[PDB]
Amino acid sequence: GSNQNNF
Ligand SMILES: [Zn+2]
Repeated sequence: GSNQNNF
């Protein structure tokens, strides 16, 4: 899967 982190 692809991952995104929006800190
Ligand atoms: Zn993955």
